Amino acid sequence: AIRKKLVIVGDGACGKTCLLIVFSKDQFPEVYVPTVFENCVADIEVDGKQVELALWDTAGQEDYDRLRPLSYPDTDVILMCFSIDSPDSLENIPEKWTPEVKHFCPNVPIILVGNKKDLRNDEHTRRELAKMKQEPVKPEEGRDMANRIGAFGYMECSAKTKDGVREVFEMATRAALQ
Ligand SMILES: Nc1nc2c(ncn2[C@@H]2O[C@H](COP(=O)(O)OP(=O)(O)NP(=O)(O)O)[C@@H](O)[C@H]2O)c(=O)[nH]1
Ligand SMILES: [Mg+2]
Repeated sequence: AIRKKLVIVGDGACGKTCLLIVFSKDQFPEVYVPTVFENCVADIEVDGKQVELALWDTAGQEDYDRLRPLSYPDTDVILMCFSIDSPDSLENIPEKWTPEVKHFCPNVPIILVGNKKDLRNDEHTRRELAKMKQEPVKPEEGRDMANRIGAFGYMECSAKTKDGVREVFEMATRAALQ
């Protein structure tokens, strides 16, 4: 089987760890871990080809800025995440994550991922965002950002409902196979 390394990055609490676990274990996590720490290699088939996907979780907090580059060597595809309930995490795509990622992984394909799609129409989410004069990220905002950073594609998903999750990792696999 083809062996590809995947690294997921994005702001603290935007759903990275839950996405890896929903995809690799088909279950939304109960217990809390900052990063998936036990082995995390998932299988996927794309156009007849069997692909082995090593999932490298990272921490989004600035506390971990010193150590996160230790995960970047030999990366084949990057999942760059924001949360649809957080326009701030989108604005950190060009201001924080693309600079860091493209510095250590200069030509590694990027899939831009908007997590927590199930909160786009969530009442508490919109009330929280409205009090800051904000609304959830619209799909055209994610597309525009993806074009702007040169991502191979833009995908939306919800780890909670699993909607879009498999597609995210299929798209990432296609990018890495290039
Ligand atoms: N509604 C909703 N909540 C989600 C979804 N994915 C994750 N969450 C929730 O969002 C919170 C953060 O998720 P988590 O995966 O820990 O985020 P992270 O990006 O890995 N955080 P960190 O960088 O600190 O490790 C948790 O409370 C989790 O249950 C989703 O698709 N929908
Ligand atoms: Mg995490």
